[PDB]
Amino acid sequence: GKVPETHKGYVFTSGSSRLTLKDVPTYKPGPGEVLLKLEASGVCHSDLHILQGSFPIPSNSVLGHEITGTVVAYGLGVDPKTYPEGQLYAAHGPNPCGSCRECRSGKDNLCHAENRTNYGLGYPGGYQQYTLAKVHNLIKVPDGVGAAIAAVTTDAVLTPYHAFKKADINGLSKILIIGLGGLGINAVQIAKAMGAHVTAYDLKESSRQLARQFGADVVLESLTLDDASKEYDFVADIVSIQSTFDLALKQVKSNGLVIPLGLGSPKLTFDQNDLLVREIRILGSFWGTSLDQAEVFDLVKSGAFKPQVETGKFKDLNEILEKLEKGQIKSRLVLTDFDDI
Amino acid sequence: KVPETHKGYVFTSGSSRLTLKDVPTYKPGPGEVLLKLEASGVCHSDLHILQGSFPIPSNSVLGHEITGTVVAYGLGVDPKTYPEGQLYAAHGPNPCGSCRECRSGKDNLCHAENRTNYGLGYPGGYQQYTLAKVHNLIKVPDGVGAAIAAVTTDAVLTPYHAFKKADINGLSKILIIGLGGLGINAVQIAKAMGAHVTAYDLKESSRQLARQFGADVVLESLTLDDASKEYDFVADIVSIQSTFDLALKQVKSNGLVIPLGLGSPKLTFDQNDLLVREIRILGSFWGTSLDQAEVFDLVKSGAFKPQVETGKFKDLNEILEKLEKGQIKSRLVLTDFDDI
Amino acid sequence: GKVPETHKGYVFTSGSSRLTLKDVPTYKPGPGEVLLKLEASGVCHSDLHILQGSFPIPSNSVLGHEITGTVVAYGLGVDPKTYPEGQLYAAHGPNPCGSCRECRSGKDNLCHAENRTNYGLGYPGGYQQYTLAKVHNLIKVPDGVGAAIAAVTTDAVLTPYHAFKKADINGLSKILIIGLGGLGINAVQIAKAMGAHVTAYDLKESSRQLARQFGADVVLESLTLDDASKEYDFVADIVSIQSTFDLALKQVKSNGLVIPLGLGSPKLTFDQNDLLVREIRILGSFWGTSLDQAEVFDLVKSGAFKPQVETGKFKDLNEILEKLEKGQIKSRLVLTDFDDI
Amino acid sequence: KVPETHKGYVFTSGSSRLTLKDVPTYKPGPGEVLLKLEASGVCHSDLHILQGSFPIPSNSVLGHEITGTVVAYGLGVDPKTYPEGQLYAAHGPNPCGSCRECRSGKDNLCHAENRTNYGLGYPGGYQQYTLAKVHNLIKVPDGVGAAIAAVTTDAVLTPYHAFKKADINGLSKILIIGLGGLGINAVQIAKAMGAHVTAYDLKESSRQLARQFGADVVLESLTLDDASKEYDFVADIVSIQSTFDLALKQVKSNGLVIPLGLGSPKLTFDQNDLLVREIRILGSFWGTSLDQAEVFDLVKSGAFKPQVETGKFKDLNEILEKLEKGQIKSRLVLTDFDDI
Ligand SMILES: NC(=O)c1ccc[n+]([C@@H]2O[C@H](COP(=O)([O-])OP(=O)(O)OC[C@H]3O[C@@H](n4cnc5c(N)ncnc54)[C@H](O)[C@@H]3O)[C@@H](O)[C@H]2O)c1
Ligand SMILES: NC(=O)c1ccc[n+]([C@@H]2O[C@H](COP(=O)([O-])OP(=O)(O)OC[C@H]3O[C@@H](n4cnc5c(N)ncnc54)[C@H](O)[C@@H]3O)[C@@H](O)[C@H]2O)c1
Ligand SMILES: NC(=O)c1ccc[n+]([C@@H]2O[C@H](COP(=O)([O-])OP(=O)(O)OC[C@H]3O[C@@H](n4cnc5c(N)ncnc54)[C@H](O)[C@@H]3O)[C@@H](O)[C@H]2O)c1
Ligand SMILES: NC(=O)c1ccc[n+]([C@@H]2O[C@H](COP(=O)([O-])OP(=O)(O)OC[C@H]3O[C@@H](n4cnc5c(N)ncnc54)[C@H](O)[C@@H]3O)[C@@H](O)[C@H]2O)c1
Ligand SMILES: [Zn+2]
Ligand SMILES: [Zn+2]
Ligand SMILES: [Zn+2]
Ligand SMILES: [Zn+2]
Ligand SMILES: [Zn+2]
Ligand SMILES: [Zn+2]
Ligand SMILES: [Zn+2]
Ligand SMILES: [Zn+2]
Repeated sequence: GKVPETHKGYVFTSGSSRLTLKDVPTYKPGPGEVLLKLEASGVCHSDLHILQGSFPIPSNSVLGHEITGTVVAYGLGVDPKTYPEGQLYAAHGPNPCGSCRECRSGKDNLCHAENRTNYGLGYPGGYQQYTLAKVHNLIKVPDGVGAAIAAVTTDAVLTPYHAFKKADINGLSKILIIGLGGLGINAVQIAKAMGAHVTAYDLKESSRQLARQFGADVVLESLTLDDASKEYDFVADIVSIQSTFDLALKQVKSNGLVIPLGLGSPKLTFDQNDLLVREIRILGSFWGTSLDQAEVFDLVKSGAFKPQVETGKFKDLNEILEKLEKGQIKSRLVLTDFDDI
Repeated sequence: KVPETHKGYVFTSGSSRLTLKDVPTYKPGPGEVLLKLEASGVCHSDLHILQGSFPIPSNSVLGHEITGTVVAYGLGVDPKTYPEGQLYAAHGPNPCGSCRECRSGKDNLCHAENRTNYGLGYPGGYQQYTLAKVHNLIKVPDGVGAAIAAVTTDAVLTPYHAFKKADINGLSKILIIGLGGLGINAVQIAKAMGAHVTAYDLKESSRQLARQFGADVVLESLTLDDASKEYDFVADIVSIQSTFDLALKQVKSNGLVIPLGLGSPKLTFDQNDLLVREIRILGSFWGTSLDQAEVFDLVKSGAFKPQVETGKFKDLNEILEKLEKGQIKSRLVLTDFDDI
Repeated sequence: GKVPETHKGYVFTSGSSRLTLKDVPTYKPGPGEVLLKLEASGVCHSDLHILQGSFPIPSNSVLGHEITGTVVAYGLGVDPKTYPEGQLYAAHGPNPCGSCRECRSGKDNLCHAENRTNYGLGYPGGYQQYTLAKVHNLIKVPDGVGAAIAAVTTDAVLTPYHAFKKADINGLSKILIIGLGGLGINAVQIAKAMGAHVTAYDLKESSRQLARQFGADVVLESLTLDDASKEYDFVADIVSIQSTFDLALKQVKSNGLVIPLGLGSPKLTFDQNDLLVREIRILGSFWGTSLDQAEVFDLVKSGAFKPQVETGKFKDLNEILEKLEKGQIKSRLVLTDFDDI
Repeated sequence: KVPETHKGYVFTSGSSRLTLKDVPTYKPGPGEVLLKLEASGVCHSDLHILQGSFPIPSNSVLGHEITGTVVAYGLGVDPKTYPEGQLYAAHGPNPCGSCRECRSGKDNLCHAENRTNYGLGYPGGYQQYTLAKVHNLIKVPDGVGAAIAAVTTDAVLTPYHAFKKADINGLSKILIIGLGGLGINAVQIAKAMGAHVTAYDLKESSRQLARQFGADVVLESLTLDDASKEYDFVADIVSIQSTFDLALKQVKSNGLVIPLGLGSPKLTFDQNDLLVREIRILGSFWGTSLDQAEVFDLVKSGAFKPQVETGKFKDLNEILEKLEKGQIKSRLVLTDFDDI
């Protein structure tokens, strides 16, 4: 059908707690690009850190970085035959240039080439009715994967997956996972699938119930900095606020590994005496690469990864974001029904 | 003959000053030997012990850069194998030799309940005699003097361990912050592994020393306003917040930072930035006994030329003050354990 | 009780297919050593390669390198209190010096210091009533581990375990195991425990039945060099004769890993064109380290590793070796009842 | 103007000789560009193709060290971005850019059914014009001439890929067997990464060339009777049995051997010895596009000085014979694609 000249888009402005729905000129696809009519857009906590200030990005942007849609317009170099009408596609969040040094080494999650940015961090995001995508950054969603699970596997599944491959854990590893939410429950599933013994914490009774439901060999209901160390091979702190980071660096093994996978706090402090004497390793992990994306989609098709999404109204995004901050969402949430504006 | 008490320096918990007393000459247990101290290197970690940022139990002797001569044998030790008059160096961490960490090869990380590191509990080097588990001694190659050998076990060994953790070669570009006793050896080690070396210290003679030893670039200034030069590796051998902040701005994306120093007991980083750029922060502590062997090779061969000066045993307290005030050229080491 | 002045020992002589039982002066323990009265000695195929020539060692030696016994005499430096009467100990096969560069780096499986050799490869082995052991190379057998399983975990379990840690496989890896025998069935168990998808081959119906019984997700009954490649992450060839090596290098993944874990053939040929273009990796693996030994004994106590041994008569060693060459032994076999000479 | 046929060298399956014919000037497809060849390096792998030990489909053009100038644009390619008159180098493996292996970064290992490596099927360099997927072109830095640039994509790139697989630094001690076109660059690369380098070739001028370029030790003789000198790493860039046997005797315990050459299509090792000593044998093929970028940097900066001579296009068959008889000093590269 006909692509419109203007669509509705949630615009962020540096200084406002809420997103403003506005009228955006629908983008015309550049060379090597297409226009996606959004089918499902995942809501992510990082967007609350943006709206709150703790992760600053350019103003006057459309947020949203968990993107799934169909191609409805084609730029130069894209042959319409290559990308058929009706086919569901998922976008590679980081939106890599695909030809720079970070990209060509793998590590295209870390692209910082100057003619693009990460989705929902400047480049027009998922909280709108249409957005651009470079063809190189689109993956065909395998039949049987719903649009909503497909959206959230680009970040809620992808990110802990990339981090856990960093962790090089296996059936003899014993790992700890702090914070069990959108990423967290996927984190449990993928650690369990890699084979590791898993223990999981999260304040929400619902989220611990999901983790016990998902194979977490131990779902703890408490965790104080006087519960002596169980010397895990690997701690994934997926909230990463000073409270949980302190807990993690006490609970990890000598010469162990801690990944602060969350953006709970823009600064973070560690005991240096201990870090040094026990040769602790803290590793940054950011999103995941496009190879990682191909792999996780394979595993979601295989039923190994079974993401836990819920649908919601596009028009309700702001309200939905409110309930995310108060933590009244079971696992992740995804906007659908974009034509209800 | 072996006296029954000897003179030692005891850190008591609560004094910024070690006090010199008579301390009992311990009996060499099984597999142990009693050494008369020949050179005891002076490490800044000892100012951290005294000033209280690093806690060791009290009633303790604090030196941990140890070289000496066998002078009494415990049950199990063949004097043919470990002759009197032979200069040995001690392995500072003092591993047990048998636990999971020791058999891993990570024996710098031994926490076997049988022993503790030298000078963090176990009778360290700031005395006339100490004990050594002879699995933890290494024969000082002829040509290597006691002073340089004593510095080799820490001021060389520790940066050498760290820089092999860092996996750098002739193609790497790195930055070293801090050019004292560890730092100048760190310049030497990184150059021997091939890395292009950038170096910064506040002391001008430390900077010139880094120039002397082949540092490709000596920054005379380094502030947070300077643009990042994107090093593969940054070894911050100061490890206060100032230097850590610089290290995390100046390290390349997905790069490595090792805070090798103990300048501050707590450190904080930019979590947005460590996450987004997937930065690696790794602790690195002392060195392994395999590392010890390797570095004594590299010192014998002249690849490493540890920079030392000698002072009197009796002057330890004065020179430790000189070190806190940054007035030691590189590393100082005590000689003449008889003058008292 | 009283240690005797002479005991019975199976001596190998370069040139004879059979071991000769002889009268050996019982060894007097050196400094840091003890004398072990053997409780259980595992029989290993490598001993058939020694007897057959394909793995040459000094003549006039006692073979046997899977050793379990009790301490009955103490050398200088060993305090009798430290090593109590009646306690079962297992020996570290490679018999490392424990202070050289190979030893101090881990890798003490690769000790080649000049004042010792591997058990059953020069240094007096397990096919006798008593043998020496350095205290550093003895591990207390945890209560509940029988002497026979304890013997075979020093090599039948240890060796594939060390190799598979080399392989860095996890719940997402898919690996292939050729040859399912003494090592082979332990190999299956430990791959399954590390999490990997496992497919296993062996000519013996009994041994494939054991592998299907032990968790092998696929137990193949055939394998020809025209079964097209299933592109395994990792192939463990535990027979390593040219037949199986060719199979392995075709079946492995691009940039995959092949370990020839067997001594089936002293020479071995590979297609160089393929090895190069697909960046294949062939890795030698030998026995395992003493850290590895501590770990496998932990896991055997934990019931994770459940070795499959059978007892036999010391006096029947030679006959037993005959049935090993014709492959009429289910899994591994261990000599017991040493006082039946 | 772009001709509709050009002159090319076709390997036909069954001849030890490539034959020169007219071959159609292919039309640049989507994302592709048609280049006029400016320099085509001559690789010994081509003698292996001709002599039959390495099989490529027939009716093929065999050059794979490719540099040239854009001269026609296919659908999708902006001439502003890829100007005529600009010297590009091609990435020999010619990856698809999008498959699992390409996104891994292991794009030297691409086996996407869309394409194949240059000169093993895809219209290689032994002709006047070829096609390039412009994701697979790299702009030749000014100062770098076509000849050296064409050699940089293979004779430099391949040992550079291999030696980074080998993880060596200023502390490593290695041996290189084979000092032709790959080998002399391999000496340069290992020296740039810091390794102590030992080198052996049969040709004396190859040995002297290795001396020229800083090889620490040039063996004038190497036989199996020689004692093992226990190298961390051995790169056998001959890879016949003779040289492989030497490599596996001379490599240290738990050490690395890479048989980089294609001297023999099958190789055998001592299984007792590979097992007992836990030897690592690793294949290494071409280089990645990240590797390509890095090496063009290192050549521009003068860290790598690839050793080339130029000959006429028309003489390819004569010089390939000269190469089989070991009579090329290092690497030769074809110029003057107009003289015919
Ligand atoms: N690339 C990355 O590193 C990356 C990618 C995506 C998201 N993130 C960050 O991961 C974090 C979580 O992501 P999400 O979208 O799943 O958030 P979410 O709101 O879906 O899940 C949050 C969970 O955090 C739990 N929690 C909060 N504080 C806790 C505590 N102190 N102890 C135990 N549990 C606690 C809550 O109970 C909730 O179940 C956010 O910071 C998000 O921005 C990082
Ligand atoms: N296992 C380990 O990781 C390990 C082992 C031993 C020592 N250390 C630590 O290494 C650090 C240095 O030890 P040392 O004995 O070499 O000290 P030192 O006294 O010999 O010299 C330290 C150098 O730091 C320089 N410096 C101090 N602050 C600086 C700054 N803000 N910017 C630039 N340079 C600065 C000083 O000028 C001096 O040149 C100490 O914290 C010590 O405890 C760590
Ligand atoms: N450190 C080491 O690398 C190390 C250590 C111990 C043993 N080994 C070697 O491992 C090999 C096996 O050890 P084991 O003691 O378990 O032997 P074993 O006799 O107990 O088991 C042998 C198994 O090999 C199977 N087999 C033989 N040829 C086969 C083939 N072509 N295809 C499929 N299966 C085949 C047999 O059916 C039998 O089940 C021997 O070479 C042994 O010496 C190596
Ligand atoms: N991807 C790869 O791994 C890859 C890529 C390109 C080329 N290659 C292979 O590299 C090998 C060499 O290529 P080149 O172009 O450098 O060859 P070249 O003709 O330039 O020189 C090869 C050198 O080998 C020396 N040599 C031959 N036999 C020797 C021996 N027995 N002992 C010592 N030296 C000997 C010759 O004297 C000559 O100096 C060939 O097999 C080539 O196919 C591999
Ligand atoms: Zn997100
Ligand atoms: Zn990029
Ligand atoms: Zn110190
Ligand atoms: Zn220990
Ligand atoms: Zn065996
Ligand atoms: Zn040893
Ligand atoms: Zn080539
Ligand atoms: Zn590809």
